[PDB]
Amino acid sequence: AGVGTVPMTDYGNDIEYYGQVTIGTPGKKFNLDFDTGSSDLWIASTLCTNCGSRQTKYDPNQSSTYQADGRTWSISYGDGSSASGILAKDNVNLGGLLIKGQTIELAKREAASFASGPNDGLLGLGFDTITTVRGVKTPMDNLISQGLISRPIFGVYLGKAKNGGGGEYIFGGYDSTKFKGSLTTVPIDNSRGWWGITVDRATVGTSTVASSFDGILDTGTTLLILPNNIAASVARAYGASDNGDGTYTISCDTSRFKPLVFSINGASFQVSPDSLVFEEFQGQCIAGFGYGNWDFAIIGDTFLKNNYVVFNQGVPEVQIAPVAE
Repeated sequence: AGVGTVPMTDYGNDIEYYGQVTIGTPGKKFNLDFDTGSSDLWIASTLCTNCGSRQTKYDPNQSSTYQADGRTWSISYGDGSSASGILAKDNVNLGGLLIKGQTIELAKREAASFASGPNDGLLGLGFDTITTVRGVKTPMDNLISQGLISRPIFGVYLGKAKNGGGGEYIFGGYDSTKFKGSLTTVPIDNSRGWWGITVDRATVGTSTVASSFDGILDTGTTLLILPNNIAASVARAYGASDNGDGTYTISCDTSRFKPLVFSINGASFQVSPDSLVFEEFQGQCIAGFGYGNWDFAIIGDTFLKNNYVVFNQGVPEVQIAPVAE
């Protein structure tokens, strides 16, 4: 693949997407979840006492460029999962771009959800204002300062399991074969460390199910999580029923459903009818949208797998366009 290009693997029915990253010297390949919702780069290590036997573990002794660090780290994600350990320093190769002396976080303990997951850790693509340890420069920070990318951007394509899955991140550029039409520029509010945008309105058919609301572009979240009232409004438009756990039960037959259309900065972006159904279990389908007790929306994979996004950390801003398919 081209320079800075990292092919992604689609896990399950668009649950999450991970890519290979080489760490250390000579180095081992790790499968990391690329998460724009966090800013820590942590991986399972041989110091971990409750990690999965299926995960590839970083071994300090096997890297000639390992450098000890006396600091510890601890992180707790929204979905309740967590991990903790010690910091370290080593080289990280991202799609051919060798970041030297990147601060990496070695897990000594991780939640069962991680031990049973398909990845060996996470690569945080959020802003450095939310790194769990103050003073830690993120991979994007270092790609920029070390001159590995000429433009402070990364293009993101997330495929659909129904179309063969896959996906691809391009650091320092983007691929126009992945989207149709012109890209629309959208300003980003990074005041909270996330890629926050404003959605002007949401419609289903001729019905305006929601007015302007704020949300964050989170590749680390599977569903489109909307604030209580907005989620209920959308649910009524599709006749979905509340499961009482933040998710909805929706008809498995999406042939009759109209797409959920978001109006952003004057352009229309949608969640296709097929994307309205996340998973089917024993004849029952769970909706691609859910609800949380937040005042803002978490715009996850359900939306991203339908729209190509170019993240620009420098401005900051994003450029969006409907995916080609």
